[PDB]
Amino acid sequence: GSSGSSGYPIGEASILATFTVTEGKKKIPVADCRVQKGQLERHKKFKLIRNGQVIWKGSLTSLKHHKDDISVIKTGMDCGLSLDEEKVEFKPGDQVICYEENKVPTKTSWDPGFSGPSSG
Repeated sequence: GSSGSSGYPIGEASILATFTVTEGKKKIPVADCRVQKGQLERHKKFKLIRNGQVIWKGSLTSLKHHKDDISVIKTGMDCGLSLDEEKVEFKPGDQVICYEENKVPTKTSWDPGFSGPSSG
């Protein structure tokens, strides 16, 4: 039916590499993506975009920032997420949009602002 609820993307993450992991015996697939913009919150929903099409849609099952049970992933931070639907597969050419499903904001504020001088 309807693809994507009324809302907005919290942060976009691209998959640089993809691999699998072992836990006890099973083999859980993992996807390494580097937050290019925004952050990833271990709660919201996610989806894997490959070639522009979505393959998996929903919330992750687990998230880790390399030996560190974190919840939020800032920018420039590498983290690996795994989907419950092992069926789904990733690749170094997909996208991970972490949006919120509930409603849509109104956005009532417009004002630019930048800063980044040079030193040394």
